[PDB]
Amino acid sequence: TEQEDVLAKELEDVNKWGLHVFRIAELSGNRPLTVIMHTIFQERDLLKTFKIPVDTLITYLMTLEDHYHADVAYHNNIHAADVVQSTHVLLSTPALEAVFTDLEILAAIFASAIHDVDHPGVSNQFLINTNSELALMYNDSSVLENHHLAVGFKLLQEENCDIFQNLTKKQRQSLRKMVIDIVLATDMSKHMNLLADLKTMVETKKVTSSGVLLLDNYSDRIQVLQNMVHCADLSNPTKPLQLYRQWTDRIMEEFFRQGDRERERGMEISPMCDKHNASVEKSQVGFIDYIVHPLWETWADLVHPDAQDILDTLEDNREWYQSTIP
Amino acid sequence: QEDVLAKELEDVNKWGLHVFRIAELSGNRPLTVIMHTIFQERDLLKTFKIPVDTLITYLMTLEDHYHADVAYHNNIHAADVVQSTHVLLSTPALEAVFTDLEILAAIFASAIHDVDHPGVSNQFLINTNSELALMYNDSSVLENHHLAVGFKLLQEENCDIFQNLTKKQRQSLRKMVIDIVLATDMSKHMNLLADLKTMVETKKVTSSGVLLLDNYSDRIQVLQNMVHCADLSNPTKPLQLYRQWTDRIMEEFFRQGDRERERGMEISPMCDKHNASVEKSQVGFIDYIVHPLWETWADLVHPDAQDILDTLEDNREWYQSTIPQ
Ligand SMILES: O=C(O)c1ccc(-c2cc3cccnc3c(-c3cccc([N+](=O)[O-])c3)n2)cc1
Ligand SMILES: O=C(O)c1ccc(-c2cc3cccnc3c(-c3cccc([N+](=O)[O-])c3)n2)cc1
Ligand SMILES: [Mg+2]
Ligand SMILES: [Mg+2]
Ligand SMILES: [Zn+2]
Ligand SMILES: [Zn+2]
Repeated sequence: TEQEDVLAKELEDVNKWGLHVFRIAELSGNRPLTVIMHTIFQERDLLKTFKIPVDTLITYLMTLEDHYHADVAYHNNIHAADVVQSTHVLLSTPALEAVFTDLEILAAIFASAIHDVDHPGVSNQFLINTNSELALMYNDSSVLENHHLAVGFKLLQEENCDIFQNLTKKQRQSLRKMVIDIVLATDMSKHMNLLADLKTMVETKKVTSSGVLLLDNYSDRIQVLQNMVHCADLSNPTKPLQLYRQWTDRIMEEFFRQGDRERERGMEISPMCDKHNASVEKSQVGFIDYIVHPLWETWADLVHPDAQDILDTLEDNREWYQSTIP
Repeated sequence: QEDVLAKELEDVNKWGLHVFRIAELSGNRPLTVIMHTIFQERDLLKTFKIPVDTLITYLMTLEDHYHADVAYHNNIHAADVVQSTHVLLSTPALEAVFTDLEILAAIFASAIHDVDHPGVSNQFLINTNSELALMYNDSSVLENHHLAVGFKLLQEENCDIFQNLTKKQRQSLRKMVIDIVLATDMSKHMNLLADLKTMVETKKVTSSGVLLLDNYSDRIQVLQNMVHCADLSNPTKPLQLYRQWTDRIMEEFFRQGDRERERGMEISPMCDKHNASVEKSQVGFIDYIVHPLWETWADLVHPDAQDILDTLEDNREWYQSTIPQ
């Protein structure tokens, strides 16, 4: 019961950026996604609002967590838990207070939880290039993301797993559509278009008399949620360095494993997947300069000045990785 | 019977082919015989080094995956769309617009475009929480499935008709076929028509009057609208054929409508047998969907789609005449 109290102590930081998710993973017996999701649902009073039976929630979460691969270095249950918790913090930003309904909040969090379920540890391009069964099923379009959604929803049909059993038909219909729109937007090939639209929104931003963001149509509302989860998905470089470095170690291991498979297939090794010609530090600086910072700088503007500290950490981490190059 | 069949196939390059007769004369193998005839007519087996036996094996396997108990979306409809696309590709206004690979893609796409169709709509599959809708996240559910089945069948014994295409050709073919079949999703009609109109008001032609499509984006857009037009070509065919197609789609619709009623669902339009107006519906279908599309296409290849647009207007007049004052 002592380890349980230690876990509870750690979960007290659920509303903070930089929570130590790896520690929670260890303290929870490798159930970070289940405990963090359960904690967040209680924190947001979602069980009461949507009449979700506690046993049903725990059963679904354990089943969902089970469908993430424990043998994939990065795209596993810890990453899912991290994206869920990061999205949870972003949803609480002052600039968005009272903006989203409980159903939209539920959608964003659920989407985050299932967004990478059953990820094999290889990219969409690798699956397409190897004529995989998955790419055949999904016609080379958002292959993995379509699969994550299919699995996430299908698991709700398992014994005592339908956590949405008490939502109205209309609520279920709306939630399913929002979750699909959000997870499909996590396809990295859509990053540029997603960012392009986010920039357009910031340039034409409008706030209410309360000072919060004004979103009066589905298009704008779902666009903000899509970008929110995408930011959470790309939040590793914005976290305290000891967390960021572990995430980098994990994605590189995953990349190298894919590279070994590509080499063993006589295929041209994907970028940053060749362990015999890798520049980890220079690659992280590039990742931040061309993808992560442009995105976070834009999000920071949308919710200014709410994300200033997050942006400052990202810039400090960029500076640090750069310093390891000279 | 083979002499009669071979005789009917002589009009494979004509709009209004007796596809139903061909189905009956071929032992219900319209898709196989029509596809085979077209590949030869266009000399595609030689161009892409496709083994004759491999072509036959695949075609039969493919045709076997169309449901014989589905009134409209079966192998006869597939055969009809293939043949219709085959004719549209010969439009003089498009004589030197598409490459052989693009021609191959449009034809193959037409053949597999409705494979394994269950006889119910995407909306029905979505509202009933079907396995198919769950798999495809309510997006172009059937069309994604037709493609998946179409390509998967190539993996069956002696069924890879693209075995001799280069790596780049296969990759390009797959992309175009996917782009074309996904465009047959009826919910994308308005968007596809819009793009078609834009290409018309910004069209460029040559001396012979042939269309000039430089960008792949515009080319695939034409092929998408082409196969879409073929998919919606029933009302532009001789009346005897059109009426048979109408009987079939209505039978399929009514069978679905009953299911929507047996389950307390909002019966989809024109799916209520106890409350339907076949004739008024066809006129509406022509006025709001088919004519707008074919009129726009007619302008694109102006004026080579005049005989087709004429038959459509004649059929529209006949159906209207069957409606009492
Ligand atoms: O295909 C996908 O869905 C996918 C691919 C890559 C990443 C990813 C995650 C990272 C996390 C932490 C540090 N780096 C990560 C990188 C990454 C690493 C090195 C270089 C680059 N880059 O973009 O140049 C990116 N990529 C996520 C998702
Ligand atoms: O969901 C789909 O993929 C789908 C749905 C309907 C049709 C279709 C085919 C017709 C063929 C011949 C005459 N009519 C057809 C109609 C149709 C019939 C009556 C009215 C209408 N309409 O749109 O009003 C359409 N619909 C095809 C495909
Ligand atoms: Mg992902
Ligand atoms: Mg179809
Ligand atoms: Zn992810
Ligand atoms: Zn069709």
